[PDB]
Amino acid sequence: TLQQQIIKALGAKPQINAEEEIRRSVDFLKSYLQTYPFIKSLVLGISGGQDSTLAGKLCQMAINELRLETGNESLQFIAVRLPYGVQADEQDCQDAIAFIQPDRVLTVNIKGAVLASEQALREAGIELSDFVRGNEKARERMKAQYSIAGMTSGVVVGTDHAAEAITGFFTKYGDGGTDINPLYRLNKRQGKQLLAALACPEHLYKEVALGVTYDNIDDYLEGKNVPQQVARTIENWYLKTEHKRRPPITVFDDFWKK
Ligand SMILES: Nc1ncnc2c1ncn2[C@@H]1O[C@H](COP(=O)(O)O)[C@@H](O)[C@H]1O
Ligand SMILES: Nc1ncnc2c1ncn2[C@@H]1O[C@H](COP(=O)(O)O)[C@@H](O)[C@H]1O
Ligand SMILES: [Mg+2]
Repeated sequence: TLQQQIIKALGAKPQINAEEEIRRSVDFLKSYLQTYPFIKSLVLGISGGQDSTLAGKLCQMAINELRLETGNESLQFIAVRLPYGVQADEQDCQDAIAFIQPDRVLTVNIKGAVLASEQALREAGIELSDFVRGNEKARERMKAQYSIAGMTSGVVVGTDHAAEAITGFFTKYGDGGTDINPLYRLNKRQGKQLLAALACPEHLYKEVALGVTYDNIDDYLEGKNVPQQVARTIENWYLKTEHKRRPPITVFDDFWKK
């Protein structure tokens, strides 16, 4: 079925072992850094939400272990706060940082650049809708992270996972523009499972457009029987957003023809 095909493509499982998955992601990061020794830092945007808090903890753990094993003191995990003006979630971000205990935290306010980009477009004749402005913000955050990685010999870590990939609920070349994604394969509730296992403060991890809830998505990803109308909605989103999960389309591609 289409559901079996999607589960296979995203690598999702009905049940996972929290500690085992924590080690799979950490060993993955450690292995990559040992294979490309010119990489000295992992860069990740921290929003105070579930996904970036989980990815951040895993990144710091990977760096911590690598430092102790190789003795290389130049390795570092860089957490990047990217508020748009004054974020109404700062306290949560502060708690997220206290939980992660990152080596370094850089704060870059993207409001100035976003307003500048909008002024240039406005003068040319293009006014943005709130939705498009949202994607613009996501792309500015990508830019900041890549500039930081470029100056610190690092790579950009993404928070993409099965529950987001299945619906393509990310900005193309925005938060979807990353180098390595250690959470890919996990669904939403499973991400909470890993955070619980890491003793993450409960308040740190506990809509329309996707006429389905995250529980509907997680159940689908776990291979459960869901209402047919729900399955159709999820599958519609999946089919509609294949372009976001593949490189730019060329004359050789045919997936869009079926
Ligand atoms: N306020 C923010 N500060 C830093 N990074 C952010 C922020 N908002 C978005 N991100 C990053 O983008 C990812 C997508 O989350 P979101 O678009 O906020 O639901 C997060 O996992 C973060 O890595
Ligand atoms: N071996 C690698 N694996 C994954 N990402 C990397 C690697 N080498 C470089 N990058 C990323 O790609 C960027 C270089 O691409 P560019 O900006 O087009 O020069 C660096 O700033 C890193 O974020
Ligand atoms: Mg997210």
